[PDB]
Amino acid sequence: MDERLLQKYRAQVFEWGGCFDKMFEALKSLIYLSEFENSEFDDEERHLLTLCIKHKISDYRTMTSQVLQEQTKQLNNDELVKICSEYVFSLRKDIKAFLQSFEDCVDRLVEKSFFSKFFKLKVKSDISRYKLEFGLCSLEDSKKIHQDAFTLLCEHPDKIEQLPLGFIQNLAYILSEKYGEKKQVFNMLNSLGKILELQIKEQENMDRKAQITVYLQGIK
Amino acid sequence: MDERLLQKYRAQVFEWGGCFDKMFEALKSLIYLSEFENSEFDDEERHLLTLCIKHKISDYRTMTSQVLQEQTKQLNNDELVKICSEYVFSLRKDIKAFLQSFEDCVDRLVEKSFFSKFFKLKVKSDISRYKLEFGLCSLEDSKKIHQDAFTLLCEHPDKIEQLPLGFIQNLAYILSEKYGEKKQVFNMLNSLGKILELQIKEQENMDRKAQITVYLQGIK
Repeated sequence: MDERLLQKYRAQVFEWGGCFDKMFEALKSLIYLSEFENSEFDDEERHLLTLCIKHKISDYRTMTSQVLQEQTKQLNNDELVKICSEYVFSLRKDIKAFLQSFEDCVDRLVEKSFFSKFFKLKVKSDISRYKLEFGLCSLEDSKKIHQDAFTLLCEHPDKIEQLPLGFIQNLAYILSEKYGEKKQVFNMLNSLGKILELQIKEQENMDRKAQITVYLQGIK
Repeated sequence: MDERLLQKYRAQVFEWGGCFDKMFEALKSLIYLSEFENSEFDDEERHLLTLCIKHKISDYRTMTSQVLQEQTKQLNNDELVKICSEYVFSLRKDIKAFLQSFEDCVDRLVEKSFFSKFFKLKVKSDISRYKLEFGLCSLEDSKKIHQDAFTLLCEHPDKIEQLPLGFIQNLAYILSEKYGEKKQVFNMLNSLGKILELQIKEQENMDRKAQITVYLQGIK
């Protein structure tokens, strides 16, 4: 066990203990080590990275809502209300800081495999949606990152099976329903569908035909 | 609003946000301020103090049990198990440190009212039970603190109504069921009962008679 494996273990154990700030410190070390050695993350490392932001955001939401709920039930205590507001503001400043640091890390992810390139853009897209909500980026800049991930997917139909189908569906869903690209997405996926139909036709192996069909169906 | 009131507010707000370590820092400041001014805690300050230890202990228990549960479900990963054990040990060391610091604070509580004297001993008793479990005190030393609180209660039957009835019942319950003083406790409470019967007999006011009866019944 070297430092990189230790940090995977520490990140998991901190996640189990609900210590998301210590988990993030271990992940920062993973990012640095992988970058230093120019060695792509494995899937367990990627999963811990996305769990970290999920948890930090969820905590922020819970803590904020708990304080605001209690604030409103205090009758006529202007001073206590001000303390609640100050605390709520600090929590928001801290989550914004977290998003900035986490995004620094994600930008430094090593890319080699097709999935690693798509993964970086997917996670950057996810970050941009939080940054949109929290006053850290424009709608234009957020949309652009989602478009970049969708473009990469569509430029390499031969490698579609290297990507999780749910990532594909969520990106399609977000771009069409939230960014007003329903027409672009339907058109691009129509084309991707045809390319997969051909892949299926040309694939001799019956089990492989069925595997590609999962994506073809998933895309419709 | 002065610093002492601010810290009451900060302690409450940190409790609402589930930030028990920040809550404890605010309480440490309350303790120092009250000690400095020789000015007894009010009941809201006392309640925040006992909430703090309740929460810290509950968190420790949850975090420990979560990590141990996951540890056992990993098949053959000796290195990850060792990391889990190291983390579990650190959490225990930290809760022990917390108990030491919290006990320092409680020892520095200002005493003036009868209830403030009983409260200090009651909280010290509660701390001693955790310290017993965590290897920080002997059974003898824990028992002694519980006896000191029970003695104070019994030496001042005229002031019984200044104490919460549940505190009295819990102390009686603990001393008789956990410290093998069933005989002492039954005897002392028999005597306290008789003193309250007399107080009731001698109290002209009917509403006051009923108020004392609540304690007389509670004690049986």
